[PDB]
Amino acid sequence: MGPSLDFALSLLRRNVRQVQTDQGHFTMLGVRDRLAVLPRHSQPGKTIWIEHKLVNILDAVELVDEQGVNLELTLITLDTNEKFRDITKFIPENISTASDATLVINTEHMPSMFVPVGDVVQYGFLNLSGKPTHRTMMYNFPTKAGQCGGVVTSVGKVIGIHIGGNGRQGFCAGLKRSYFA
Ligand SMILES: *[C@@H](CC(=O)OCC)[C@H](C[C@@H]1CCNC1=O)NC(=O)[C@@H](CC(=O)[C@@H](NC(=O)c1cc(C)on1)C(C)C)Cc1ccc(F)cc1
Repeated sequence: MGPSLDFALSLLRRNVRQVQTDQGHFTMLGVRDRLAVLPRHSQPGKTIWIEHKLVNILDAVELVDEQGVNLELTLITLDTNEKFRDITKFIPENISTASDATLVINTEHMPSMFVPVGDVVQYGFLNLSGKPTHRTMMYNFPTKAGQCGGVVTSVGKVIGIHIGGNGRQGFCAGLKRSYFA
């Protein structure tokens, strides 16, 4: 098996988890220690269902930029037994585009699912169901409901978290390493 498949399957084993909130099914990315990230609209509460058990949430942070604009990412500290494998080194230091990225999804409904979104380009502002959002990127792929939280990856780099689409295109919140320092 080659390196790209190996890397994505290793994410799925160690960092990319099937979850459920009151809003439904999402992919969760565990980044390090007991810190994970989810799309803001998943609206995690005091507890979250992770794979096979209810986990308590000790803290949630909704990220906004200096202008007070939604970034569509919530950082959760979990009451988990184990630390996540630390993947902050794979998250670029600034929001980065990519070529021929793969969207990796892991939900009870869409388990271990690989979506060939293709090139990922700068997009910036995005009106997400009436919510103004910054620091997004775009792929010309018809992504669908249930894919939010999906991890946008390319060549060993973890660069986005899927957050929406319009039936022709998909958008992610961009990831940068400072979010998890
Ligand atoms: C993932 C969450 C989900 O499944 O919720 C159940 C509806 C989902 C992925 C997209 C659905 C269709 N295609 C997808 O890939 N995300 C959402 O539903 C968010 C909202 C959207 O994606 C909306 N799209 C846009 O607003 C938009 C704008 C442009 C230029 O292109 N698309 C559509 C449903 C209209 C959920 C969300 C996020 C943030 C919010 F504040 C509210 C809702």
